[PDB]
Amino acid sequence: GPHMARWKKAFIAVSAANRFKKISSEEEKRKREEEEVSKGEELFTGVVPILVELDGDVNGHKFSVSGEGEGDATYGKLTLKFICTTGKLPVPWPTLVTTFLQCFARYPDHMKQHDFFKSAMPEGYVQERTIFFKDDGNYKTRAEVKFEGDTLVNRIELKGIDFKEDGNILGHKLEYNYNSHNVYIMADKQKNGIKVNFKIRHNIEDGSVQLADHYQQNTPIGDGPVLLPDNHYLSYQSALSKDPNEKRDHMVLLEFVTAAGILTEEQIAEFKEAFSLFDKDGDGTITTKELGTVMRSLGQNPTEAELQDMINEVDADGNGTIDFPEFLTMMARKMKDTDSEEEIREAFRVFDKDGNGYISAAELRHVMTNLGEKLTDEEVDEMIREADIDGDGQVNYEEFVQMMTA
Ligand SMILES: [Ca+2]
Ligand SMILES: [Ca+2]
Ligand SMILES: [Ca+2]
Ligand SMILES: [Ca+2]
Repeated sequence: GPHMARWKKAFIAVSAANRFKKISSEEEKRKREEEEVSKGEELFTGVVPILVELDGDVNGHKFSVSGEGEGDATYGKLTLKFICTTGKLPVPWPTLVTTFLQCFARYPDHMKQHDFFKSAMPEGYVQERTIFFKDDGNYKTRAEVKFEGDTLVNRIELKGIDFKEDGNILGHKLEYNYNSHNVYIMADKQKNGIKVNFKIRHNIEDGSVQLADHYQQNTPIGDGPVLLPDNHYLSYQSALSKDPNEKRDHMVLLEFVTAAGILTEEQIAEFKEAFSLFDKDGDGTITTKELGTVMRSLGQNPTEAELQDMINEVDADGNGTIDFPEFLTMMARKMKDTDSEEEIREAFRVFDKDGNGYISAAELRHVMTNLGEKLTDEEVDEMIREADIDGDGQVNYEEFVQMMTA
């Protein structure tokens, strides 16, 4: 009847007290994450030296490539030189361009919250691809991109299979050039990373085009937080050239890369019932003294500075006290340390004064009195008798859970 209203008012007040106790740590965690996802981009404000190492095996042709150069994310510019250290490449240099550093993309200011790549640094990320050459074979690559000292290093393994002996790749029919492409990026929340896809068009000497379908996943190497982007794309342009002083099989690569492409009315009255237990003098604001009274009435004993720390997190407008909108906000906040259960379990422990697993009538009477929820002895007995299913005259946790989620 009127009895779950009395349980609910007490439960919300206790929950609000538990949220006051927890709010400073929640806010620290949130600010710490924002600070941590923002540090990686600071590593890219100037020119960054780059090393690249690849070991490859295409149709049983094994080879290795070494690259060096530098990247400048302020301009979205990469300049690299690659040398085949095992002789001549068994595949055309242009088929390896995508495999040979997306942390150097220029992200415009209003998009900087969508730059996964830099946010993963310096610990770095793994980049995995399958590249399907239409009517031909496929590459599978795995790359670790990370800082080693002040140098950004890209270490790559590549495996190619099913290529045709006389196709465009093993027959070396690709022109030594490159076209512009858009690289489409979306968040992969399950893996704390991104999923990427694009199609490369390689010019063939006879005027046709060889398509190369790219599928890509990037996952952070470290355990820290990363930026998970909204859907967007990177605009890529690439130019291939040769070093006229260079005898070994090699490629000079220039890339330019820029990102683009981006309650209940009764609940309010319930909350107001809980708010009045804090606002002892009914003036509509909770002071540190009132909050301290509530905390002590619930078995805590915070210092004046702890109380101030608590009010400071919730005092959104800064007048030094807490009003109902500010109280409302705190209760609407979704916490990163709760399921449905944990709020209920924390509240049950306040009611169960001695922590023996059962709320007795004497305990309920005592906490109600301490909170100032004005109830007679008979009304407390009614609340117990209503929640009590097994008839022991006390409320265990399971009985409490049933009542609160009813
Ligand atoms: Ca007050
Ligand atoms: Ca205020
Ligand atoms: Ca007890
Ligand atoms: Ca019982």
